[PDB]
Amino acid sequence: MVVTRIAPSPTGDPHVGTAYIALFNYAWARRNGGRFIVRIEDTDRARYVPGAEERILAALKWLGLSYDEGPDVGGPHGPYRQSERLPLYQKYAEELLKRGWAYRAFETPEELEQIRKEKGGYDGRARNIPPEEAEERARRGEPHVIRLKVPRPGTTEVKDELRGVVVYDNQEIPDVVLLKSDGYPTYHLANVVDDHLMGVTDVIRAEEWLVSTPIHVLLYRAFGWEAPRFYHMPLLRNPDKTKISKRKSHTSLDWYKAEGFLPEALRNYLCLMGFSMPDGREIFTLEEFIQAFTWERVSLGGPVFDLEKLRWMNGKYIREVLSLEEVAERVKPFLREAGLSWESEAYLRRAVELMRPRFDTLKEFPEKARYLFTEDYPVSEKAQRKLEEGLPLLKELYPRLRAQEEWTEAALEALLRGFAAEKGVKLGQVAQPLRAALTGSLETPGLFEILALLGKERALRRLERALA
RNA sequence: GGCCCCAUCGUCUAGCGGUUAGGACGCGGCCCUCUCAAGGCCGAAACGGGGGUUCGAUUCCCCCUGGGGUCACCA
Ligand SMILES: Nc1ncnc2c1ncn2[C@@H]1O[C@H](COP(=O)([O-])OC[C@@H]([NH3+])CCC(=O)[O-])[C@@H](O)[C@H]1O
Ligand SMILES: [Mg+2]
Repeated sequence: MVVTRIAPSPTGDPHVGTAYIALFNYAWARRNGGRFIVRIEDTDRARYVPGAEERILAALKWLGLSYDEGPDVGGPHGPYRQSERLPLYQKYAEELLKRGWAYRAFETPEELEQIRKEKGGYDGRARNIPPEEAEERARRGEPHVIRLKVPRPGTTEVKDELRGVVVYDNQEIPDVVLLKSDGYPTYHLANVVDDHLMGVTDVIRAEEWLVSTPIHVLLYRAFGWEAPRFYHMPLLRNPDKTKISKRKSHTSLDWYKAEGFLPEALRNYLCLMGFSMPDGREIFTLEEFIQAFTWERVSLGGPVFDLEKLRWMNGKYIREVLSLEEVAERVKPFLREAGLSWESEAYLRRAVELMRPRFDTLKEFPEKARYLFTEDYPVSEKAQRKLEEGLPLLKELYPRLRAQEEWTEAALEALLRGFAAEKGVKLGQVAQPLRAALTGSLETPGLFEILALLGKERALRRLERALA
């Protein structure tokens, strides 16, 4: 069948590039009724960040992805954390040693640096150490690493399903270390061992790994295992076209969640990086994406992540994909965070309804409609000027307002329309200043709905402080 | 610098020999209108350069250029 995986390294914030890749592995697996695996690649104890694992795992679920096997969902080929698989890599490294597909090298990092400075890269000098001597020095406990013994001279063919065949000359392939002197494996060794033991048949990862694939093809040969298919996706880019990074772009998935982007929208935007629906449609569900997925519709250029288009899509989701109620619910955390409270579900729902076409992120809602939940709201200088210019007619309208029994949008409008007419003046000449008094802003939703919202008492009560 | 990948509007992209080279974001205008948005309509905006192949290339091949990646006991 088809078995895919996402192999995040817990070394920092949950990365958007990881979400992007996970997304296509998930679709390919599901599209073929296969299995999507999560394997935590925590082999670099120096860069390992505690708490990073939970964060990427939580973020993948937040985005809407589900995995069939992994650290927290079980699976028949665990552990799904490489740090817990050390004896396994050890065993396989030693097997390569015995097959004469690798050798022990005992150079100190300082020496390797010198070698690199003199000849560039490693010259594979340790291959000249007698096998028995190497084993003896190993038993004595002399620190060392185990390196891949590349067949020299030679050539190595890699097959990328999206770009065709690429033939590397072994002189371009270094005798990479397979097992570090701390007993930990390097990415290359653990990747091939685990992909094979976990049954991965389709390796989908970012293009940054294409050049290292020949190393993997050689490892599969050394172990005598069948290589899986390889699909290298393009790298997400910063505005300047360099691969997306923390200092030039927001690469943390937690940042997106904290900023009020809907996971559904972010995921939908991510699907547009290197992929498109047959009919050009831009808004679609995760399930629709799975069904339409085809490698024929995947484009290879490096896409720049456009925060602006993402915000547009998030606003699109907010007003046309989700229902009023879903938005109302997803807005609560952000109200709380802003220290704002809402009277009841009915009030909140109506407030969200009035602001729906006016906010692209859940975070903008508490910011642009603060005056709807608290008396602690700012009044713009421009709102203040409009308020003063209209004080005279408001003073006159005030009593009419307090005379209104049916405090309804339909009624209030008729009342105001009349007041502006009998005063031989345009509605705006009264609407704008009333808006400023009611909200402290001159950019809000319709006046009648804003006036109606709080109810007679609250409306006039606030109007009074203004006329005061 | 060596090797490898890539190349249509500013950005994401459709196209897969013949099109007025289409859509979307963003940008400009108009409509709508009590403000601001939302929405509708209109508009400006691209095939990097040079050779080929072919009746005919945005599309097929080659070089150049540009961008990206990789040359760690990081992944
Ligand atoms: N800027 C970027 N744009 C697009 N994709 C990006 C990316 N940065 C990382 N990736 C990709 O996300 C996945 C996770 O990467 P990572 O957590 O850095 O470690 C990935 C490696 N541990 C395993 C790679 C593999 O063999 O599949 C990987 O599969 C990697 O390709
Ligand atoms: Mg045009």
